Amino acid sequence: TPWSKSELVRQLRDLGVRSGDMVMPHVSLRAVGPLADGPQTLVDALIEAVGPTGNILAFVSWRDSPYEQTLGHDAPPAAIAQSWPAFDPDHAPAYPGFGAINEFIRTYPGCRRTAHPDASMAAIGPDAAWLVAPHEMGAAYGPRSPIARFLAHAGKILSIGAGPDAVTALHYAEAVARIEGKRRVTYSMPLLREGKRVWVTTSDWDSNGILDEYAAPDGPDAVERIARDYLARTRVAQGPVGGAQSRLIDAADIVSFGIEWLEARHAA
Ligand SMILES: CN[C@@H]1[C@@H](O)[C@@H](O[C@@H]2[C@@H](O)[C@H](O[C@H]3OC(CN)=CC[C@H]3N)[C@@H](NC(C)=O)C[C@H]2N)OC[C@]1(C)O
Ligand SMILES: [Mg+2]
Repeated sequence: TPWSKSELVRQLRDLGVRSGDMVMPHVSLRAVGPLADGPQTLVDALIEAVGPTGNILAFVSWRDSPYEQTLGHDAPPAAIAQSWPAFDPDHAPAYPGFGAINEFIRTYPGCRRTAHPDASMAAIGPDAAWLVAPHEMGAAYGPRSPIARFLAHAGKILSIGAGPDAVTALHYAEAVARIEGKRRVTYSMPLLREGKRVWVTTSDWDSNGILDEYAAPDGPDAVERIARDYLARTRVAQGPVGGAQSRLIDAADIVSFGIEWLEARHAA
């Protein structure tokens, strides 16, 4: 029979989620299996698990981000520029390919949303406003991003049946890693500034592979290779959440591991 909220809360407590914790979930709902009231039951359990003084941060992005449509141009192509919707943080659906749970997180009453349309983060809790801003274009996952502040706030990464490729915080490791040959990308996003639609073009680190050898689509990335090597070497709390094998990862520790991992393999 489908998992109940209190059952999930018990599993999260066993895993090491505490009242006051700041948690970043990565969830495969197919692994979890049927839920009493659908995905909201797990959203509710995470909110109950972290308590009223805890916080949830999620990488939700945007269903309609014009990423591929502007990549590699110094300006949005005319047909894109002339009609694309402005990013409206309180009305933009999450990108479905990063987990169906993100649309439930981001529509939760009181949730905050970062202003980076492609890297958009969602946060719930007393620290949500501090988490989500600033989030400038050009600072998607590195210093000054919500990922950076999460790492400075004892964040835990909660992987719920998700693979080692689904660790967005490791992009911070890619951003600051002192290695040669790091790829950069240029794209354009449409923000709303004082009700006016404004196209902004910026450059950031390539989040589809920080080095040439990691950016092949067929095709494991650096995140997957770092996270798997880390889990092979580190004691990490493991156990079920629903039907999904889950991990509770110290975010500061795995990112610090990732910096050492990349810099040891590539010259400074
Ligand atoms: C919303 N628009 C998107 C645009 O933001 C960008 O998304 C990337 C995203 O691909 C990438 O996840 C890939 O990581 C890898 C291999 N590299 C395995 C899984 C891949 N999905 C994210 N990193 C994670 C999840 O750690 C960063 C994100 N910035 O490119 C595609 C896009 C759909 O257009
Ligand atoms: Mg607090």
